[PDB]
Amino acid sequence: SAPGTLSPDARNEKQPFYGEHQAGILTPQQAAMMLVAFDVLASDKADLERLFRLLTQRFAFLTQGGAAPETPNPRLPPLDSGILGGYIAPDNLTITLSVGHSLFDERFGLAPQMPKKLQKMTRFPNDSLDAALCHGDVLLQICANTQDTVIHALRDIIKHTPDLLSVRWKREGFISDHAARSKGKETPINLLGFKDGTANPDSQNDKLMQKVVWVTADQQEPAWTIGGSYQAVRLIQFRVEFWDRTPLKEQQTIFGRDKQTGAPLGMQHEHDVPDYASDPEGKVIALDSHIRLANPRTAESESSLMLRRGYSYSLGVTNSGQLDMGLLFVCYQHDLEKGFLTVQKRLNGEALEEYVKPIGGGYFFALPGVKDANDYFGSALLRV
Amino acid sequence: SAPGTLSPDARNEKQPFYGEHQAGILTPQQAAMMLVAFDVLASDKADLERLFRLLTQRFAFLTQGGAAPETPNPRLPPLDSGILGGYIAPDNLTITLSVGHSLFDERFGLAPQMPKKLQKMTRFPNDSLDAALCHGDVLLQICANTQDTVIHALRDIIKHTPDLLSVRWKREGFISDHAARSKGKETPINLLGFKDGTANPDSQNDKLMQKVVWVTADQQEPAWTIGGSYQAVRLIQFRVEFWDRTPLKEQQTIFGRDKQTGAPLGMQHEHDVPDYASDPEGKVIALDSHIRLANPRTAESESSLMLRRGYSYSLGVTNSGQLDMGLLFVCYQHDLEKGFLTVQKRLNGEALEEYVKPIGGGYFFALPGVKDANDYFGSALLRV
Ligand SMILES: C=CC1=C(C)c2cc3[nH]c(cc4nc(cc5[nH]c(cc1n2)c(C)c5C=C)C(C)=C4CCC(=O)O)c(CCC(=O)O)c3C
Ligand SMILES: C=CC1=C(C)c2cc3[nH]c(cc4nc(cc5[nH]c(cc1n2)c(C)c5C=C)C(C)=C4CCC(=O)O)c(CCC(=O)O)c3C
Repeated sequence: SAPGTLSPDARNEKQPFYGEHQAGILTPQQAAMMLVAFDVLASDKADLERLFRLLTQRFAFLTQGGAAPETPNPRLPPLDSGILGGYIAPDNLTITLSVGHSLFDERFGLAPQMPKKLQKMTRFPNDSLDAALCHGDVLLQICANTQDTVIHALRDIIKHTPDLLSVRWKREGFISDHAARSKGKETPINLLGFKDGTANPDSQNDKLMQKVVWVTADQQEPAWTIGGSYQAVRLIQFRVEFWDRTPLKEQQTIFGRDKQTGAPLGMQHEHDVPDYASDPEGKVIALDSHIRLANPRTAESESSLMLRRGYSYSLGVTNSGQLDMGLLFVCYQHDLEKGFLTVQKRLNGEALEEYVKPIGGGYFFALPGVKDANDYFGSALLRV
Repeated sequence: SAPGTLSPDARNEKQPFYGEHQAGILTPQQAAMMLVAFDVLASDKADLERLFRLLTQRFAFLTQGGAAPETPNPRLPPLDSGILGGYIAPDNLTITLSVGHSLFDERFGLAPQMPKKLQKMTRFPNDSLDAALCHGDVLLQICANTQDTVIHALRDIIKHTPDLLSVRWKREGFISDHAARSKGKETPINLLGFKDGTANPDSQNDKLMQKVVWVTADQQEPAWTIGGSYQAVRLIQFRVEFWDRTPLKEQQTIFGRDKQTGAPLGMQHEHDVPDYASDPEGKVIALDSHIRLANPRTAESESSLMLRRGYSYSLGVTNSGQLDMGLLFVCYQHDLEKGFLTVQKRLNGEALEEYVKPIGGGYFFALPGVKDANDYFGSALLRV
């Protein structure tokens, strides 16, 4: 049921930017999203500092809204792109900034300060990673009720960083409109026609999130990272035509769930947790299945939970002529190897692989929240 | 302005599939669009008819809505993709079938029935056309309140035609959210921050549309074309970053209109018609400006009429590193030569070319309407 969904009709609804934590992690999913990675063009630590301050300014403004910055002298470029009209509605916009492995190289001398488990994403067996769609110094996750707002945000940012950022890759996604407008009641349905994110940790549970998502002082981590979160992002293609030609029974054996209800097979309700003990040969829920491999339920690596916050995407055609569509997968963890790396390892060889093809994304660390208007992104990181 | 807009929240809204004309032409603009071109895999006229009859039935079902076709034998593929859940809501869906020049080749014996002005699109001076994004035997223009309904319909059509259609190219589009909710009280804003649609002819105006948009009996066309319409589709990239860093005065000089109000420069209202004769030097509205070149409004310029129904698009990043965003331009006209072909010939060398780049699209003839449940696409074209 977590993190929930937020209604696309709330043009004046605001999400808090300032906080202990960044919005857009625990925040219920907005209808539209953009994942955009950048290469940082900062000369030195001081320039990186200038960028993060500037990002703070822009994010505070856009996420809360206000009248479009007008342009008193027409010899100058417009201060706003104008694609939203004369007023910049906040439209439930959240902007979540996160940093890549590559940012702690020799450029800004932040190597000693790198998060412990942060690393460059390397391939898993079913992957066909496209280098054009991988990594980046920073990633921005931009969510709002509407695609218009999201894009307006991207362009405000670009207009403000021409010598600080260069767009690396970018993908836009959505969640199924029904589940978006039902407001947390209903799970988003993916483009394979199955419900996505049923088994998520209660995101309203501020105490479980401290265990699952947030970095806490107890972990073998650099002090600045506290209140942040390891972010794993995977760009996943679906073989859609082929899928729709595949028996429903087979579709259900692959996921291990009923397609209409989202309940594990042989159980009644969507959120029913199975006992795999009773099904040693996986006659009901295959040992193959997506749900089953995703957790042996051994208790010791139930400690391996993660919050998932994915989005459908639909683009054009693939290089081979098939429909280019699937999943923008995003999950947040207190620990990257304990989270995503453990689970995907666990999932290698799953029957779903015949139908999905990971092609991009990477690992990033989502910074601590900006506490208020005198704080900024990486204020903790750049000090120390 | 015309043709108006429809709000994206209305899942139980219906557009009439059947009638004298196809919907998705005069219909006010829904918030989401897909243009998808197919190659035809039918080998003879018999199979073409089989396809045309089959698209009639699929389109009638999708556009009116209904419970998803249940799959009683799950050893078969699901009869529905399930990405909409149990109910296929109408969601203002319209699906408009058009046929390309190539359909009228030696395959189907249709060469003598070809629309007088139908031709393969060939480049204009500023084009950078991509083979992969051009032409097609048939084009579908699939519009609805939501992206979900549009994709669902595509996948339904694909599932049912594996021996008859192969996807050629596909782009998804959208119109600006604020204007989505105004229901026509606002013209859509394009991704350059300017209003797109202002001077469109009155789409509710019955008699005007008979002159401007529909093929009628007085024009020298094959009978089967009556009530159909010529359709030009241009896939157009915007150089968005360069634009956003261009002076407002020059942005406004290039269009010939005030960005904030949309009014022709030197006038106060959006729909004001400028009289160019009072400004022969073009000191108020530039001579190479989009409004002036397109629309001199002279003697021979009352026949160049077309109806524009364009959508914004945003994908990822071009090979060269720029945001891939632009316009899915579609227009309708009673005669392609007198409409689009004349108008673009006038636009050649306009100042806006620096900022836009046609890369795909095509010319197609949108069929006459399916009269009722006993009629089918192409009945009159396939008859004698
Ligand atoms: C390959 C394409 C993928 C699809 C179509 C997908 C979607 C799903 N993921 C699900 C559950 C899940 N998938 C999971 C691991 C992952 N799955 C991933 C990739 C995909 N994830 C990635 C990447 C994962 C992380 C490593 C986990 C951990 C669950 C939670 C279910 C459980 O048993 O706790 C479910 C079923 C509903 C639910 O939440 O139980 C769907 C439909
Ligand atoms: C090149 C990229 C294009 C952009 C940025 C564009 C956008 C616009 N097109 C406009 C009008 C128009 N554009 C028009 C022909 C075309 N326009 C085309 C492509 C574009 N059209 C193509 C291709 C055309 C076919 C020849 C016409 C005919 C009008 C209506 C004349 C007018 O008053 O602007 C207007 C002015 C307000 C309005 O909607 O009347 C904008 C902002």
